[PDB]
Amino acid sequence: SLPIRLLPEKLPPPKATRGCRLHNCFDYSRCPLTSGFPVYVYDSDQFVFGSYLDPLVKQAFQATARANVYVTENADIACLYVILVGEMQEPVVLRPAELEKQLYSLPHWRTDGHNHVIINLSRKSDTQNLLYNVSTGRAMVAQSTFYTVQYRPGFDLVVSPLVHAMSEPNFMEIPPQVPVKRKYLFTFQGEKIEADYDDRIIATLKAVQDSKLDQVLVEFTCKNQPKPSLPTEWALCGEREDRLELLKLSTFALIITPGDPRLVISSGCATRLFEALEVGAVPVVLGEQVQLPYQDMLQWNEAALVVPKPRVTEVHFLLRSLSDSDLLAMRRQGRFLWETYFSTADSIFNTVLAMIRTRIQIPAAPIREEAAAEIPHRSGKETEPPYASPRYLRNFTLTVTDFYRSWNCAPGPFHLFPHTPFDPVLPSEAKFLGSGTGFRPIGGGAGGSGKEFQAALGGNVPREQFTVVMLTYEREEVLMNSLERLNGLPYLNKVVVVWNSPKLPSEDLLWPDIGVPIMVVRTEKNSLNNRFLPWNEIETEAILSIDDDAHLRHDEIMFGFRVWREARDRIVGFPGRYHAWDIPHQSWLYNSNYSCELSMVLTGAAFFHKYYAYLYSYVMPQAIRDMVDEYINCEDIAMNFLVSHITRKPPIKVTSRWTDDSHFHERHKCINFFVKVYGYMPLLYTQFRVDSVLFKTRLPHDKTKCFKFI
Amino acid sequence: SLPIRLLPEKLPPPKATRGCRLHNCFDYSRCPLTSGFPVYVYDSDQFVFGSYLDPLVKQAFQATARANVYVTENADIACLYVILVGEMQEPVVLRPAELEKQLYSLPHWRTDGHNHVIINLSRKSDTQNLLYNVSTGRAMVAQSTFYTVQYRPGFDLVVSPLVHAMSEPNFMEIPPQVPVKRKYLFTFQGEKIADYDDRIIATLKAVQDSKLDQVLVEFTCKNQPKPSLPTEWALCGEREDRLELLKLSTFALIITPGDPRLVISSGCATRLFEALEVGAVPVVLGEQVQLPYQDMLQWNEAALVVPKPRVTEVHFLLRSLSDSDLLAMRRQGRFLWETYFSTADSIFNTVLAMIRTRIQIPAAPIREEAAAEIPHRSGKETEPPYASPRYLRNFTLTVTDFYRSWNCAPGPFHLFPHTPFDPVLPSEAKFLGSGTGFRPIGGGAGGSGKEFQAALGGNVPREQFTVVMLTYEREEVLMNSLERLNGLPYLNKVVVVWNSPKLPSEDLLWPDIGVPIMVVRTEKNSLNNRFLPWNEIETEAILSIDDDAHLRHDEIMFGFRVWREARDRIVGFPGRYHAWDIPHQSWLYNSNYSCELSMVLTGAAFFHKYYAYLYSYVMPQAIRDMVDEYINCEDIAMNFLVSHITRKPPIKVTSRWTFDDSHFHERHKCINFFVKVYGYMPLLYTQFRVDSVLFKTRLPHDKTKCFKFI
Ligand SMILES: *[C@@H]1O[C@H](CO)[C@@H](O[C@@H]2O[C@H](CO)[C@@H](O[C@@H]3O[C@H](CO[C@H]4O[C@H](CO)[C@@H](O)[C@H](O)[C@@H]4O)[C@@H](O)[C@H](O[C@H]4O[C@H](CO)[C@@H](O)[C@H](O)[C@@H]4O)[C@@H]3O)[C@H](O)[C@H]2NC(C)=O)[C@H](O)[C@H]1NC(C)=O
Ligand SMILES: *[C@@H]1O[C@H](CO)[C@@H](O[C@@H]2O[C@H](CO)[C@@H](O[C@@H]3O[C@H](CO[C@H]4O[C@H](CO)[C@@H](O)[C@H](O)[C@@H]4O)[C@@H](O)[C@H](O[C@H]4O[C@H](CO)[C@@H](O)[C@H](O)[C@@H]4O)[C@@H]3O)[C@H](O)[C@H]2NC(C)=O)[C@H](O)[C@H]1NC(C)=O
Ligand SMILES: *[C@@H]1O[C@H](CO)[C@@H](O[C@@H]2O[C@H](CO)[C@@H](O)[C@H](O)[C@H]2NC(C)=O)[C@H](O)[C@H]1NC(C)=O
Ligand SMILES: *[C@@H]1O[C@H](CO)[C@@H](O[C@@H]2O[C@H](CO)[C@@H](O)[C@H](O)[C@H]2NC(C)=O)[C@H](O)[C@H]1NC(C)=O
Ligand SMILES: O=c1ccn([C@@H]2O[C@H](COP(=O)(O)OP(=O)(O)O)[C@@H](O)[C@H]2O)c(=O)[nH]1
Ligand SMILES: O=c1ccn([C@@H]2O[C@H](COP(=O)(O)OP(=O)(O)O)[C@@H](O)[C@H]2O)c(=O)[nH]1
Ligand SMILES: [Mn+2]
Ligand SMILES: [Mn+2]
Repeated sequence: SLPIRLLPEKLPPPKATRGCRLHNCFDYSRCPLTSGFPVYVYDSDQFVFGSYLDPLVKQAFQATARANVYVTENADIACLYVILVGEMQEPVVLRPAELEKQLYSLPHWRTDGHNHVIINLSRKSDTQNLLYNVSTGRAMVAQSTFYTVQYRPGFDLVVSPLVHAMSEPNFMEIPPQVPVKRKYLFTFQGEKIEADYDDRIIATLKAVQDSKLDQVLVEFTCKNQPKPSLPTEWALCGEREDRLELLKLSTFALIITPGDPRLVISSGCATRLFEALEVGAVPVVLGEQVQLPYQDMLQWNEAALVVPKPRVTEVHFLLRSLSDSDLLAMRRQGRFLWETYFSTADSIFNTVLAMIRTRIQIPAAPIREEAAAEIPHRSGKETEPPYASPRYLRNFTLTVTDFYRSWNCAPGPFHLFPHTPFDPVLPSEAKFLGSGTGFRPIGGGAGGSGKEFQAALGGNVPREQFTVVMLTYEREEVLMNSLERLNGLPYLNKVVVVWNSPKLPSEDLLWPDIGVPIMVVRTEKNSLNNRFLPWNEIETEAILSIDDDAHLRHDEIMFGFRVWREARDRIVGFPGRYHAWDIPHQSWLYNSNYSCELSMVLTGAAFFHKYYAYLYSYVMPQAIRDMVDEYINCEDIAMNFLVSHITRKPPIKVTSRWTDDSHFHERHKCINFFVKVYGYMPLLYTQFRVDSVLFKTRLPHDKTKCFKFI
Repeated sequence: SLPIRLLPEKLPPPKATRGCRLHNCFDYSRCPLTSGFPVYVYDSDQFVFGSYLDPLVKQAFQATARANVYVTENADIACLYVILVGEMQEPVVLRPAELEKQLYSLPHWRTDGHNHVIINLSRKSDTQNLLYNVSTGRAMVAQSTFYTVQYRPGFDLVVSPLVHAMSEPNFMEIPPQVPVKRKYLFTFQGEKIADYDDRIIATLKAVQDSKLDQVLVEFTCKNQPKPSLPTEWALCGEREDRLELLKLSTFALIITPGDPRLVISSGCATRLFEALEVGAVPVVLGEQVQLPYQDMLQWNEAALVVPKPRVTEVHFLLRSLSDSDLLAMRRQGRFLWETYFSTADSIFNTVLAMIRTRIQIPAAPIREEAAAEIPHRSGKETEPPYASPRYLRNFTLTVTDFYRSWNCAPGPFHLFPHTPFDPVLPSEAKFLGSGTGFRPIGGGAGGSGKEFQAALGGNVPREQFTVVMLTYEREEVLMNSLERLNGLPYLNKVVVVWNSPKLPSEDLLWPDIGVPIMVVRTEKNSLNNRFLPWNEIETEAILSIDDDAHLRHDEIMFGFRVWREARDRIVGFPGRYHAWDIPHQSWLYNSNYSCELSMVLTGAAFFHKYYAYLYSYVMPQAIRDMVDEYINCEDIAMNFLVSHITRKPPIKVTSRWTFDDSHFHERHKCINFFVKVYGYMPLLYTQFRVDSVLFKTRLPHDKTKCFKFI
């Protein structure tokens, strides 16, 4: 039933509007937990704001809003109303009290603005503060500049400046994250045009430069004129492009907050933060009174040092005491934050929406999937029928309860997945004490040797099946034979066959009958990235990805499946490979030699969770899929990069199995290009493989091996 | 150099005291980052407060403070000054403005109380607000009742009520965590003597009356309610009555006060305390509330916090949580309750650790076990022993890693020399400027068994291990197992824990194995002594080995290499498992040959020294008591500890299994007693073991196996 309705205003004083929070100014009755999060976006061209808006801000905002999955044209169902009011073109023509009157005139303002968010995105000006003397009713405000008297914490949003309006950033112009230490340990550029700690900061930082214990470069005036700025701020110097050239050479970048403690955040402070994260300079913010973009959801200490101004006398020691792996961890998290929430208009709009939505406990929209066109066909000639894995069992838990990881760990909070490899496991007594649906413990829980083992999946999670995904192209005869080797496979739910050839399968084809369905899917084009699309016909969590020419025995498939049920976030597989350091060229090589150390497992024969299919196809960078289609190669390398980036673990190699020239050199090019897209090498090494527990173990007579051969 | 000094008051208005924050009212010059965190505690028996204090509060606080590592009697070096002012015996004699004057009279108040924390711990009263009319200068306040006017976020502290004053809580009266669902879905008991309260009552009654679930909601008390603040839902009965119903509740409702200015109250904090205490997952109606320690704890992992207007959806929401998610919230509530709420020591440690953390100073180093070496005389790769570097992450573990520090076990109170959770460098960093200590196989080209034996490789810099070997009255076998160690690569030293009460014989010739052999004396004979953090252990890696174990050198080297890639786990040879006793609904120790394992016995395993500190000094005493009673089960206890911390099974290396009846049955009793201590069974199952990557693989002639036999 519907949430209780907020009672509206029947004008309100500034004490009242400063007192607004969700618990007294937001109408939850428009927003049932199960009605989605429909968002109404006002067309700013119908209101006075449109013609005063900065043109690039307006254009990038309208294009993002048009493409957004939550936006609805039906104001009657909307939970949230968005009005874009800035930033405005300078000099600001419109007077404050006029800006107020047009806000109170918006079509769905009702009496007070409840459930509206006012968006005001900075791009060229660091001195605008359009809403300062404006009464906003019960609306929330999203902008980059706030004084204390205007910031309502937990209700307003501090957001990032819009830099890449009507453009795309170039991930190739970002310096690599390694080497850790750059030319300068830290730098700062600014100018101030006049408790005052500012004078001890300057004296301490100058003394560090003059000591010549580290290479630093600190400058408290600009070569030319400084950009205008708010009072007591350290104004920016030069153009975006000048400042970046220096920050690209800095291990750390100083950000000295404004001298007036009432300036909670400013356009200028957030710009410096934006620019430092953009190129991997770890921010060092002096002044704990600041509110950084998105601070209610992001743990900023993981990407930035935030330090009271009185500890300036200890900054030099502190920056010298951080290890290389801690410092590189901070750089790697600043890249995640900057890409996900700062870098484009889409990033920013998705962050505003997702912040408001999470604060009111509504799950994200469900990530799309690949609607498949089945190619119907005709077939030729344990004890139960296929069962799908349950879906969407954690809507509230992944949104609210897992708040920290949702927002501070990749891939971020914007999508709802049908399932994930990070679901917590039950303690091992719960299956015997009331939570046993689907559990199949070996030997009823007493365990045993090979007899009992083969009679039950066991493990720490309920039983399930897996889906085979088999890519094929112009190989109609070998396909039918390998499809037949799957007859009798335990726990097989269905086979999905991805038909890449442009010529459909001949009408007169007698596919085998293997006891489970065989769906043949049509592909709008011929790509190796098509094996990782999240086909709606895949109804399990587990995928066994296999080439139409791969020869796995049934016992291998079953041992791999049980390993993966205990390593659900990993690529678990058979073909082990590794990346080799090209010593003279200081670069990477693909290496498939026999080896005692591995770092990739090829997806021509491996288990992985369908979660990574959604990521590979819709969240990972386009430049990587672009390159897979160019070389018709390397999709297995890209998927080991993705999974090892998300998990920071190597893959897992199962059993002792191990199985032209311009193709092989395409794989050195791929490894080195993928490293430029990510900023670093995510692959890691393992010095073991997994076998069954009693592999090659001598046993008494009343005991049996788990498998005959593996 | 010292931090910049805060400029003192030369009386201040209420607008000034309400704006105090660390950035304008704390004097960082008393608190350099590297001078520790010395705390001065005023003796409240010298000031007016002492005779009015509740005597049990006063006695429990003074006891904790006398035993606290940070506390000093030298007020000249102190960074923080602590004064206990409450709670006071009822009816409260002392008038407000008097309490103000004794505060300004404190010996080291100086002019304004800077760097003072005022502590006011509740126990018996739910109506006290001692400091409401009291000017506090620049001092922080730590207490359980705050109105909005008085609460300074980020500066004041919301703490737990002091329930077990001068007592210890009994962990065996805590109902077990499983089964997940208990008799009632939720319960509530209280009486009350925008206004959403009427719809809440109506809604919750309708849920009771629907008989879709078993619930018990009562909006008056059997007898007279405890006194409370206005608009509060007052507590009913005595602590022992409320807990008997909560013990049977899956969820406990907490309905926050009707006046939104009452940010938190003793009565709300008591309901939170009692719910967590017995495993009822709190459901808090009202987001305006500030829960204890909320600046540091992510409460959404332990409680559902829900706007009052969404009461109409609470029933739907409680039914939609999966079993594994509800259990994870119960297990997190227990961690929070025990670490920060349960005793006077918990509370006082938490107040100190909050303020210390907020000013970026690391925790006191955990103690180690000063070894008394027993000098002895000895009989008759190319480098000399190197110890592991220590304390490389003081700032990062305190500030950067804030979330895990506070919200994951073991909590934030100790600084360890090193941990198994240090982040790993991306694999190109060893070649591009961070290569100190790294020994990659084939210099980064890799290879086969030849190169693999020449270099540890891996993802971490090289290091060594220490053998710890327990012995008791087996003088002849000891010398012989010590001699098996001669020649072992990467061995730093051998620490021999001499558990026999009779010293070694003076005429003893110990072997000379090429490294030192330290023989340490034990004050008593305990199996716990193999897990004490002897200050002679100079490495991170420990190879725990009984005096009668035969490990070959290759086994040790492959085990060491697995651990270097699995640093948080027990990595070892002897696999065992816990088996469910189907008729008695309880656990059994089982050592049969098995295809599924859950334990690795520490009689032959690698683990990180970090877990010796935890086993000895943090893990509950009752577990070490039982190990001493039966002289048994130290290996089951350490498997419980490590699987509790990591929620992962151990790792079993190679095919080795090979190595009276009242001993075997003591092990059933340990497993089932430990489950009572923890509240749940932490062990988990694995259906694989590890072997080298080319174990039993058919290799060309230009390639060599990693090891000859494993
Ligand atoms: C099994 O393991 C072996 C041993 O590690 C691998 O052998 C290496 O293969 C790589 C790539 O094929 C070789 O590296 C390349 O060398 C080129 C010049 O090599 C000559 O010189 C060596 C000895 O000095 C001869 O043995 C060889 O026959 C050649 O005559 C460079 O031009 C290459 O650089 C290219 O790519 C990089 C990107 O990283 C660019 O910077 C360059 O401009 C260029 O475009 C590269 O360095 C290496 O020499 C081989 N080692 C040995 C000892 O022979 C096998 O490839 C591996 N097998 C499999 C299947 O993976
Ligand atoms: C290798 O694997 C086997 C098979 O799982 C293990 O055998 C089991 O051993 C356990 C414990 O030793 C046995 O469990 C106990 O059973 C007692 C009654 O058993 C009788 O009945 C069976 C058949 O019904 C006979 O075969 C047996 O010889 C006996 O005559 C119970 O009384 C025990 O309960 C005790 O502990 C619990 C705590 O959980 C308390 O609550 C009780 O009060 C009581 O004090 C217990 O349930 C089990 O019967 C054995 N199974 C079989 C088939 O023999 C081996 O132990 C294992 N070996 C190794 C080395 O691990
Ligand atoms: C969890 O979220 C999913 C996705 O938003 C919900 O699934 C939708 O449920 C409605 C109502 O049954 C259906 O009409 C849609 O077809 C479903 N969408 C999809 C993509 O499956 C699900 O109901 C939510 N679960 C809970 C417990 O709230
Ligand atoms: C990290 O913390 C440790 C533990 O407090 C510091 O170690 C102490 O340092 C002082 C001065 O160097 C010595 O006199 C003590 O003996 C040390 N204690 C121990 C237990 O070794 C260490 O200096 C800190 N490191 C940094 C970089 O701040
Ligand atoms: O243009 C192409 C070429 C290949 N494939 C598929 O890609 C996989 C890998 O190709 P192949 O087995 O020929 O490589 P190999 O593993 O033999 O080196 C197989 O499933 C092919 O059917 C494809 O979909 N399109
Ligand atoms: O009172 C005792 C009994 C045993 N042990 C040690 O405990 C370990 C394991 O004991 P034992 O080998 O006797 O058990 P087993 O492994 O042979 O069953 C050995 O290192 C013993 O020296 C000990 O320190 N004190
Ligand atoms: Mn193939
Ligand atoms: Mn032994």
